[PDB]
Amino acid sequence: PQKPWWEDEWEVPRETLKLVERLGAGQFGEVWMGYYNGHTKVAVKSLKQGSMSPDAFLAEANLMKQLQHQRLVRLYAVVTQEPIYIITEYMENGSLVDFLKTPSGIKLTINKLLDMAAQIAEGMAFIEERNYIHRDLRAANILVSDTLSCKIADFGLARLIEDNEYTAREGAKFPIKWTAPEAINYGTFTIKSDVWSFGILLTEIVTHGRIPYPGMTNPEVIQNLERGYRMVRPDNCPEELYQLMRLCWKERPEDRPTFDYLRSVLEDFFTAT
Ligand SMILES: COc1ccc(N(C(=O)Oc2c(C)cccc2C)c2ccnc(Nc3cc(OC)c(OCCCN4CCN(C)CC4)c(OC)c3)n2)c(OC)c1
Repeated sequence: PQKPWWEDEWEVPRETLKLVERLGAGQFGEVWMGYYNGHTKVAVKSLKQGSMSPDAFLAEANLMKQLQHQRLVRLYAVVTQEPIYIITEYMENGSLVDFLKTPSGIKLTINKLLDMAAQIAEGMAFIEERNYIHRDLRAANILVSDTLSCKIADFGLARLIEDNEYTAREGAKFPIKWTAPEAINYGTFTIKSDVWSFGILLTEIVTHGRIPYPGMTNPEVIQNLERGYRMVRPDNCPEELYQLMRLCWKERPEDRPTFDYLRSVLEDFFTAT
């Protein structure tokens, strides 16, 4: 189990926090931009009581206590006496999917998009090496800093893997366009499932946040994939990159490359441009 709150180094008195601006509001709670001890800017997630189990809520906080890296949004603190809060490192420019649509994002050069792509792969390489999987890898869950660097966020579905794979529930449902076939079909996820999602994420980067598989419904996406087709070349997408995306979408999970490999290639692509 976890150390008791009176011993957990992560526990902080609720008095230390002040919620300032609401970033998101959902069925299970809200997320706010706030301040820790006045001067430190942070993000605070609050649990809407009754919406879900506190155990269920704090589970991702506990995983984040275990998974730490410069490229992953860092757990800052936790308040475990109701109401419950999960506090994290703050990212000024929000989600990558949103940032890419702003005046600043629209002007990003392909070189910078490749840089960011490599930054993301760098973080996944760490997750990969530590025997974890994300399962929710998408531009929506990549946050951007004030210095235009990227970090992986939302470890809600993230899981420590005991021996290569994790099996989800038969009732658990996932985003069709972002999830690997084997995961949608048998609920089985592996780091290779994340590699597939990364491919999809790449299309999000080069299209400045467009929804993958343009003009296609989910039934259509699934049917086309089974025929051997893959997403159509996005407008204005370097061919080298399109081909890297294809590696991420190979039929056999084992045939897809590692995240470290993806990182190296993207870094070469970046240094070139
Ligand atoms: C669902 O919203 C989300 C809200 C917050 C977070 N989140 C986080 O880590 O949440 C979290 C915590 C704290 C603990 C456990 C698990 C999770 C997910 C988080 C953590 C650190 N920085 C930021 N900055 C941010 C600044 C910003 O702005 C400064 C912004 O934009 C908000 C406004 C965007 N909207 C876009 C559409 N329209 C223009 C209205 C504004 C952002 O939006 C993405 C984000 N967000 C999400 O991370 C996935 C999604």
